[PDB]
Amino acid sequence: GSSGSSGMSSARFDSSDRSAWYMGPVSRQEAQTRLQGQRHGMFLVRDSSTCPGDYVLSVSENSRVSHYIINSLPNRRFKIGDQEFDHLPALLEFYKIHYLDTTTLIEPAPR
Repeated sequence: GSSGSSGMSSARFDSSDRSAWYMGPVSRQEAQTRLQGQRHGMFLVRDSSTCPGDYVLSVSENSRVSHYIINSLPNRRFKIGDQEFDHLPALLEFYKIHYLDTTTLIEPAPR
């Protein structure tokens, strides 16, 4: 049971839930089709390819997929662009209110 709920918060997703946002096994070609045309706000984090270890936060905005690369800091931290946080699930929660470029993080793409 306990299926369904309401609230006055556009952003309603678990940041500490990789199985909710982390797509791990996902390539750009895919991630794109998942955030291509999708409602503005959709996002997801998959294993980066260009660089080993790094990640890529694919977001949906401007009728495109805003790929927000997440640099891997040596201090066990992540640096997304020109900002830094405690970890992956520590930056997405801080963006739930802040607008990256023209929008904010609403909810992670569907499985």
